[PDB]
Parts: sequence; structure tokens; C-alpha cells
Amino acid sequence: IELSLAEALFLILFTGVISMLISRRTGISYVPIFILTGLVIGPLLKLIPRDLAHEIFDFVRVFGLVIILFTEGHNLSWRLLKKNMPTIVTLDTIGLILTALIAGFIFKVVFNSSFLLGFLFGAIIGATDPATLIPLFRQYRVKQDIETVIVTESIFNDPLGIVLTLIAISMLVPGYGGGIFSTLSEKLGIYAGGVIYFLYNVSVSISLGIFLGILGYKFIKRTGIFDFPEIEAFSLSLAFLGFFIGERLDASGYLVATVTGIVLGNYKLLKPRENIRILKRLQRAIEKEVHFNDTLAALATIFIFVLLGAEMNLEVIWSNLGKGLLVALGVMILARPLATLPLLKWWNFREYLFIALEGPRGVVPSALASLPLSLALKYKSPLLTVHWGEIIMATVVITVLTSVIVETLWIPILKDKLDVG
Amino acid sequence: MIELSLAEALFLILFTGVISMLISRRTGISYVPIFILTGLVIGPLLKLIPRDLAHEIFDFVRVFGLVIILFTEGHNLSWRLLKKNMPTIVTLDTIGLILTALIAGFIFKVVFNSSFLLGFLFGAIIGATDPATLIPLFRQYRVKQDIETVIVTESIFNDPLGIVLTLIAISMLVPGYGGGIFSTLSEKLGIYAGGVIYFLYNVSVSISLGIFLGILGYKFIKRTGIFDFPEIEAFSLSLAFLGFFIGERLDASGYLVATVTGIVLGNYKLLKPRENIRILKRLQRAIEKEVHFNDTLAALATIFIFVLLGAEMNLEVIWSNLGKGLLVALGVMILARPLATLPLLKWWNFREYLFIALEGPRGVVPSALASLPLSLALKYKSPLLTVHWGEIIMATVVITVLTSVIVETLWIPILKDKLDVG
Ligand SMILES: CCCCCCCCCCCCCCCCCCCC(=O)O[C@H](COC(=O)CCCCCCCCCCCCCC)COP(=O)(O)OCCN
Ligand SMILES: CCCCCCCCO[C@@H]1O[C@H](CO)[C@@H](O)[C@H](O)[C@H]1O
Repeated sequence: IELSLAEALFLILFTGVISMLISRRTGISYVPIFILTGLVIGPLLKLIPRDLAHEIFDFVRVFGLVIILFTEGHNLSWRLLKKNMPTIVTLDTIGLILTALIAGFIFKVVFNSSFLLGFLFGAIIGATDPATLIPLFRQYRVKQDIETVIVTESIFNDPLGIVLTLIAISMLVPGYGGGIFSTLSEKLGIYAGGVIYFLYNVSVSISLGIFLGILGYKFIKRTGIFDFPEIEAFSLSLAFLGFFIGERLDASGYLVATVTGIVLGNYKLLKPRENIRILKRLQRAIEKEVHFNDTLAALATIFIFVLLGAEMNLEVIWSNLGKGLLVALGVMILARPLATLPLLKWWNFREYLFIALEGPRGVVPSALASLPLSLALKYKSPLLTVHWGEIIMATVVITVLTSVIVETLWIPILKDKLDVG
Repeated sequence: MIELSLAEALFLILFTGVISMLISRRTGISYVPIFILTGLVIGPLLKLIPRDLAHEIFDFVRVFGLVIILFTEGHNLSWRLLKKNMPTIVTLDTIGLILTALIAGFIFKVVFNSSFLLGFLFGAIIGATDPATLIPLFRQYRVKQDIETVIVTESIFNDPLGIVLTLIAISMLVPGYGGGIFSTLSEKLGIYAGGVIYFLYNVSVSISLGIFLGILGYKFIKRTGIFDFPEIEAFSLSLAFLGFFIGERLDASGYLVATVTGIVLGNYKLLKPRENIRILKRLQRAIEKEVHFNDTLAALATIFIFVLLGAEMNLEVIWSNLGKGLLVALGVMILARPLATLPLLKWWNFREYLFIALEGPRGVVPSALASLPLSLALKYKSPLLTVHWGEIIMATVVITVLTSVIVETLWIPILKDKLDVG
């Protein structure tokens, strides 16, 4: 009486729900709880096969990522962005890159891998998910501007961490470069081609995202889309429209969708103020939309973390426990602050250090974690090996768990030393 | 016709569907023929959605969509109004349904040479009703509250049972679904008596279990204080599907379990007579948000169902038996439905009865079950049902849906004028 695929998916959902409940009730972060649940229903009870978790992940990756990043777009205020523009821009143009690179050198050293493979690991481990941190920021009443900068940086790095990961793989394997990557690389080498392609991708993604967000907003006003179930379905369709159009012209559809989310989140700012009645109407609409889509992003998160927990291979992670652990603490202590370094050039050091140290790794790399493995199994290419895929995945899991728990636990005392003085 | 990705296909269905939804609400036209026409456009007309792919999508949207749609439907039922018109409701969902399916089987078998089981399958498919496209005209013309309650509740119970009957007709024609309680009972007391007793069994067990998991659900939520986003939505979805799978493992329609669960959750006030208002407030709000989510999902499911149905038909078979199918549809509307609706017309004035009869078209559930016999034919090679006959059934169902919906949504003012002088 083994579980069918439907009962399997549902098992993931239900178990994830219970895990969520006990997580909230107890006060423990949802990340290691969801991972734990994964291992429980996974390799332990063998209720869910890892080789199936691969494919379920092959859907939940694209879907969940797009919807989650889109939902993240809404929680961004353009005002606070432009007010603290340089800091954020540095955090999402330099700090990310340097984090990924140092992390890559670390990986290369610890596992004797290539620096390109390490760069893949770093690109995966680049983005940050502080959604695990926020409740403590609130209940300990940390600086509002700090929370602003951190959260904003995350919202921006989540899709950037992806396109970074897509770069490294595109370098390792020329499979489905799209055309832009292929052309730009064949004209200006692999690395420089990667740089200019990064610039291109970012440019077109931001542009198209803003464009589609605005046009969608205006479309809503014109056609009058404020009532159930039009607003939800339309907004969803808009997000995935941005994603598919973006990916169609070789741009990060994730980033596009995120940007669209930012636009809709800042609908009150872009076009002329209407009468308070209309503003309230649009407000209600956006509230409904946000509700539905954020519910979807919640489910998606649950599935991502649980699947990851049920997909890992115990023997591989144990044979490299210490190694990947020191890679984790290595990137938490050495990489992140080193990359953060130019912050104190425009910030106070006591601020800069907290901002550096605090940022952990979360959902996005957890989704990207199995990608190199699955891609290795499928494409079956010599450059990246299946074993190294297992290595990557294991490491990513380790640094995710360790970063999350260490940040979550070391945050209280760290305020006392940085607030009081 | 450049090949799309699977994801691009799904998204295309979504986008086009939403566009057609907007257009539907704006123009005032029923969403059903707009959706189906849309699917037809992006389907065989443009070949952006290969029919094979359509089958593959519909094999998922069937399960997931139907479950969530029905579970959503459960919420909109009042036990009070049920008590108010209990015998009528029970009659319609039980007797009138079976009779409808049977007569439809007769007609279907008449139009072209077939087994009576094929026709019975056809009737069991279109057994359920969907007045969702009628309500905007009901409140528009201030129609009697009682009859609306009757029709709505009727459809609410007809949607799962219609599948159960469809589950029955399938169980006979295929050896796969055979092995089970139904096989035992039918072999024991003949196909007829066995069918009836398995009907009673499935209904009873599914209902009782749905009530059980419903109460257990409400009590659980009550104890662990599930009100804050997003615990409630996730837990609700989990609950509905739990009921589904558990119910299905006991050889009973899990859909019916989902519906009953939805009924239980819908009538939260009725469970505890006295409870301090605060609790009822938080509960009402949480339930409301949950309803928003699950109903949005239900809408998406509806769209996908109708559009997919639109893209899954082939104009060759459709045209080939065009007149035939039309005769079937008209036969069902004009003859079958009222003939099956007569039993408890004793409680209702003849004009009102003729109204109830002449109303109640076929929508979502038959649209989902339309391609079911074809898929099974393509997968299980029955000596009873063929692929082409699956095509005949799906086509006939499509025509039935279009005709019934369009007419019964369009003729309502005139009909009201006939029974209520105007
Ligand atoms: C994680 C993000 C959360 C939000 C996502 C949307 C909400 C879903 C949340 C998770 C739901 C948990 C509950 C599990 C649902 C049960 C799924 C049933 C799957 C199933 O059995 O499919 C089988 C085949 O699948 C196949 O053939 C594969 C078909 C491939 C296309 C599937 C695409 C699905 C997209 C649906 C989107 C529309 C829904 C509204 C969002 C059917 O096989 P059978 O038994 O019928 O075979 C015999 C007939 N001859
Ligand atoms: C079923 C037809 C109505 C569907 C829309 C459901 C309306 C739910 O409205 C809900 O009200 C809550 C009250 O705080 C808000 O917090 C939620 O954001 C909002 O979605």
C-alpha cells in the first residue's frame, strides 16, 4: 500500500502544514523544521523516494521561484530604495559577486574542485533570505533603516542569485545558451561574455519588468479589475507573462516578475493620484491579489524546503560533513563581510559589521541546490560530474542550515554589543 | 505554428482564459461558451495546444480541479435551507438524478446503435447541473428565493453523485476499476441491485466520513488557534485533499467527502450554539480568507476545465454527428430532465415545476468527465468501449453543454414570462 504520486504530493503538503504549525507554536525557525520533516518522510521512512523528489523539484523550482519572487516584489517600497540607493546597488552589484567569488575559492580549496565549480556554488549561495530574521528584528526593535537595507538587498539578490547560478552552468555547459550568451561569449570570450551578458540580462529584465508592471496597472484601471476572481488570476497571468516573455529573449524571467511585483507594490507612486475612493478600491484589489499569491508562495516555500530535506543523500553529506561545514562557516565569517567591506565606506563600521554578519542563506539556494545534480543526471555532461553535484547539494544544505540557525541564535546578543556599545 | 514549451502551453491556457473571463463579464455573455471557444481557437485551430498534450493536462486538472471546485462548492450550503426543502433536495440528488441518467442513456442509445451501458455512461456524466451561469440573471429578475435554494443545493449534491454514477458506469466497462466492493456486491445481487446498494454504501460512508473529518477539523483549528495567515488556507486545502484520498482508499467517492467537509466548514456557527463572540469573529475571518484562496483556485480550475474541453474536441467528429448530438441535447432538456423532475412536483405549483425542469444546464463536472471515456479507451483497450465511441461521447457531451447552457441561460426571461405572465 505504498503512496501514489498524488498521495505523495499531498503527504508533502500535510506534513509541511503540521511542521509549520509546530514551528510557529514552538518558536523554532521554519527552515530546519521543514528540512527535518523532509529527512523524516524521506531517506528515513522511505515514504518518498529521492529520485521522485528530483522531478517534483523540477516543477516546484520554476513555479515556486517565480511566484515567491513575485510576492517579494510587492513588499518593496521604491521610496526607501531611492533614499538608500547607493548602499543597495553596491550590495547587489558588488557584494553579491564578491560573496560568490570568495565562497568559490573556499569551495575550490576544500574540495580540490575547479574555481568555476566553486563559482557555481557561490552563485547558488549568493542570494539571502532574511524572512527567517524579521520576527526577531521586530521583537528586539532593531534599527528600521537596517531592516530596510537588509530586506531590500534580499528582495533584489534572490533573482540575481539565480541568474548568477544560470551563468556558471551556462559556462560549464553550452547547453541552451539561448543565443545571446552564445553570441556574446563567442565574440568576447567566456568570462567577459559572461560580464556583458550579465549587464544585458539585468538591463532588459529591469526594463521589461517596469514596462509590464506599469502597463498591467493601467490595464487594471482601464478595464476595472478590482473584483474576485479577476484581479488574482490576472496578476498571476501577468507575473508568468513577464517570466515567459523575459525568458523568451534570454533574460531572467524571475527578475522580471520580481520587478513587476515591485511596480504593483508601488502602484500609488507611479501614476497620478486618483480620488480616495478609487485608491481604496485598488488597495482592496491589491490586498486580495497579495493574499492569494502569497498563499501560493507559502505553499511553494513549504514544498521547496521539505523536498530538499527529502532529497539529500546522507552518506555524501556525512563523508563531507566537516569539509562543507568549514565551507559554511568559511563563507559566513570570511566571505560575506569581505564582500560587504565597501559598506563602511558609506556607513558606520558598527552598522556595516552587523549588516554583513547577519545575512544568512535560505529558500533560493535551497531551490537551486539540486539543480546542478538533476542537470548532471539529465544532460550527462563530462565537465560537471554527478559526484560533484552531490557535493554541491550537500554543501548548500549545510551552509543553509548552519547559517540560518547560527544567525537566528546569535542575533540577540549581537544587538547588545552593537546597540549599547 | 512554432512549438511551445509545456509551461508555455499551461500559461497560454491561463492567460487566454483570463482574457476570455474579462470579456465574458464585460460583454455579459456566459463564460462557458467563451472559454470553450477560446480553447477551440488556441487548440485545433492554431495547434498551439496539441490534443495529446490536452489529454495529459486534463488528466490532472480532472482530479485536482474537481476536488478543489467541489470542496469550494460545499461552503456555500446552508443546513437551515436544506431542512426547509429536504425531501425535494434528497429526491433530486438521488431519484431525479438516476432517472435523468437513465433516460439520457435511452435517448443516446436510440440516436445511434450502442450498448445501453454507453448511453448510461453518457447520462451519468451529464447527471450533475451547474446553475453558476444562471444566478446573475436570477437576482437580476428577483426570482423566488426558495427555488434558487432548491436548484443550487441540488447542483451542489449532483456534482459528486454525478461522478459516483459515472464511477459506476466506468467500473462495469473496464476491468481495472472492477476489483472492489462494487464487484463483490454486483456479482452477489446482480448489476442493478448491486449498483444501488453500492450507491447507498458509497454515499453513506463518504458522507459520514466527511462530517467526521469536518468536525475533527473545526475542533482542531479551534484548539490550536489557526486564524493567522497563512496556516488556515494550507490546513484547509490539506484537510479537503486528506478527506479525498482517505475516502477514495475505501472505494468511495473522495469528491463527495470533500464536498461534505466543505459543508461542515461552511456552517461553522451551527456546530457550537453558544460560543463567546470573539471566537466566532476570528473563525469567521479566517474562514473568509480560506474561502478567498480556495475559491480563487476553484475559479482557475473552472477556467482550465472549460478551455481544455474546448481544445480537446475535434471538429471532424463534432460535425460528423452534429444533428445527432443536437437531437440528444434537445431530447435531454425538453424530455429527460422534466420527466425525471416530476416525482416531487406534488410540492410545487405546475408552472414553478416546469421552470425548475426547464432550468438546470450542464457545465463544469460534465465538461471534466467529457474526455474521461476517451482517455480510458486510449489506455485500457476495452472490448465494450472503443476510442471512436469515446469520441462520440465526448462530442455529444460538448454539444449538450453548449446547447443546454446557452438556451437555458438565454430563454429564462421569456420562460418566466410564460409561467408568470409578462
Ligand atoms: C507547489 C505550488 C503550490 C501551488 C500550485 C497549484 C496548487 C497545487 C498545490 C499542490 C496540491 C497538493 C494535492 C495533490 C493534488 C493531486 C494531483 C493529482 C496528480 C495526478 O494524479 O495526475 C495523474 C497524471 O499526471 C500527469 O499526467 C502529469 C500532467 C502534467 C501536467 C500537470 C500540470 C498541472 C498544472 C495545473 C494548474 C491548474 C490548477 C490551478 C492552479 C493523473 O493520472 P490518472 O489517474 O488520471 O490516469 C488514469 C486516467 N486515464
Ligand atoms: C467568495 C466570494 C468572495 C471572495 C472574496 C473573499 C473576501 C475575503 O476578504 C479578506 O478580508 C480579510 C479581512 O481582514 C482581509 O484581511 C483579506 O486580505 C481579504 O482577502
